[PDB]
Amino acid sequence: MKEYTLDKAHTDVCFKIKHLQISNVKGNFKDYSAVIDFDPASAEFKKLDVTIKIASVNTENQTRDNHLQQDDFFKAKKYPDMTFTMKKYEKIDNEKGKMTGTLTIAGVSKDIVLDAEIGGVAKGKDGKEKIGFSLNGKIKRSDFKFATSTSTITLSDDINLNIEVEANEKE
Amino acid sequence: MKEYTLDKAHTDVCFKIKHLQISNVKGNFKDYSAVIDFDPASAEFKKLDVTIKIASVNTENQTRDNHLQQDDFFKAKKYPDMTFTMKKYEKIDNEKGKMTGTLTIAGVSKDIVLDAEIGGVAKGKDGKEKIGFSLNGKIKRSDFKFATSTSTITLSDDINLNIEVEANEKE
Amino acid sequence: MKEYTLDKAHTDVCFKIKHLQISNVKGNFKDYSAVIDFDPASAEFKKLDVTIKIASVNTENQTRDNHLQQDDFFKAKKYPDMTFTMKKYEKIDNEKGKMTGTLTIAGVSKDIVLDAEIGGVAKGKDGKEKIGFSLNGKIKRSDFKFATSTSTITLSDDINLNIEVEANEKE
Amino acid sequence: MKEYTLDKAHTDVCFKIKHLQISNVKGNFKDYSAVIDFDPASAEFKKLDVTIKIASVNTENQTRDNHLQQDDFFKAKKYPDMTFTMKKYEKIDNEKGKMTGTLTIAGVSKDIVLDAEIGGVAKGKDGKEKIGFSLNGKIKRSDFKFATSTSTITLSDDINLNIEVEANEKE
Repeated sequence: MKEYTLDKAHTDVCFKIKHLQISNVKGNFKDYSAVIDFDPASAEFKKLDVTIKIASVNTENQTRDNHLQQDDFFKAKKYPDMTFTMKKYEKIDNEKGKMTGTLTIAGVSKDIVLDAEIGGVAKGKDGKEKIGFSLNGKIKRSDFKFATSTSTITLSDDINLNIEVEANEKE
Repeated sequence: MKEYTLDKAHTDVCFKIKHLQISNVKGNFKDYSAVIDFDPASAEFKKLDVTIKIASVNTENQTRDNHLQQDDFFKAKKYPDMTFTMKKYEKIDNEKGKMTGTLTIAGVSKDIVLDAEIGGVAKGKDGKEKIGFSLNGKIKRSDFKFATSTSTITLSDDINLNIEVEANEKE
Repeated sequence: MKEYTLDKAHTDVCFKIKHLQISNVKGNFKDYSAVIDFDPASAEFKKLDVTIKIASVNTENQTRDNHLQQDDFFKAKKYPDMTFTMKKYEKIDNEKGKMTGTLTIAGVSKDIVLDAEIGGVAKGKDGKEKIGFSLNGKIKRSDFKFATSTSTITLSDDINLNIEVEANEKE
Repeated sequence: MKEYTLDKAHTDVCFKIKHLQISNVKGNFKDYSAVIDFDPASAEFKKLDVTIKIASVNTENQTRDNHLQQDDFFKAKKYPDMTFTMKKYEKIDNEKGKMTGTLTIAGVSKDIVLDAEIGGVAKGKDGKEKIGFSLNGKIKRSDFKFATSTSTITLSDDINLNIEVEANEKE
């Protein structure tokens, strides 16, 4: 036979191993409109109606946003917008209340509860009113038969909605 | 009540959703030694003995390499090196053969098969011999009771070994 | 050479493939005690204090319940019970309210919100009072540094608490 | 207010938690045919040609087998059978060799290596020949663009083929 010594410069002792990694996909929507009816004297919402243009989704990656519009997700061709309609506001105190409404995603509609947190009812710089507030809640993909082809393994059944709102009085 | 118009500049309609992502962890080892006995006339390995200093692991991220040395992985304090010992080379042709040997990781030992692919038996620039060759194979973490605390879900039971070798004749 | 025909009776064309399956682990606790202070005239809880003997966990499989007591979960030796202490009840209406309290699991304590749903305030068969009600809420394993070794992949970070209560007046 | 004592008989302190569980799906095929050319004097295969009726899949659960025929898997309407064609047998010894061939699944074709293990070349009860042997190997779903909609997370990219064969001489 014959004996050899490695040449460490052009020798590689390598391995490959596959692991899973959980992560949050976080996005907003650039285009939406809403109607806000709110009584500062009693700190109660009276009407809250929101429409969100699915096309305007932004999850900081253009190739995924496009993918979102396709049949296995949003179907933005057939269903161009998602809507929220307040049916009930149940007051907890002046900072806090429980908002019930109807959400529609791709033409399927379910009633949801959002947690209203009033973050400051001011009379702004110009003598005209402002308000801050947040709406927070969790919805289940399965309740809206959303992304039904994608397993609840790969992508979570749970979607967390955070809506942060500044808003000025009308006219 | 009262009516408000959003101020889109300080309003955010956001969502968070958790998804899984598979990925390969790929690494080498910077420090190892081997003994290579090989007969160019018959293109057969005669002896292949390798020792790899666990401490020298490099998976291009220093905080994971450290973690690798801990009890839930390598136990590098107690078991500072991993070893491979050839017990058998079964020739397929002059380019190809099936190497059987004993691998020991953290003091547990199993016989493995690697796929030997001879990538070129030359007589180098100076009149003295060289050889290229690769060893490739898959081993199961469970066979070596490796990382036993980490599920076969989070991290794959399968480890793929690629060893790429250039090597010069002795003395 | 030579030609052969299969004998289908002792021939098997087989395959193995690994897949993931999500599932709910659902359990109760057989031994716990509570203190219930409740005013039927205003349908408000005044005091709700609960202690649950970790040892009495029942997830319909004895080998997992034992495992639950070990260091990588409950540490039932060191921390034999988990406790809930009401700090606040915020009334929504006569059927509904938001209970805030302190939960302690393995000596770590966080304030939680449970959704109180009063399911029927009767005066029972004997002339003495009864009440039904449920408490429902979600807590995050990570908030209580629970099962910290087990990834949020293998086991969900989210735990759903359902407490169903029938309860009779005292003495 | 008022004080209550639980009625433990109609009280339940419950929890729900979601976890993942890996498992093997194991199946065979009830209907297939093959052509077997084998030389006992040199223990070499000469020809091995197999066709497997996709329709005859059996993974011990009828509702999954049906599902297997659909577009997101087999497409059994369009592609009713899968085929294996031996292109090469490389002998290791009289018990062992490396079989290369072309596998076609749903009209996509890749060359694969199977590990031939001869388990006993007898002359049977009646004076006519028999042979046992196994073929074993791993193929990647991704190489055959199989189940492309199903992630490599939910279902493994790796498929393990075990073929166990008894076989009698012809005519």
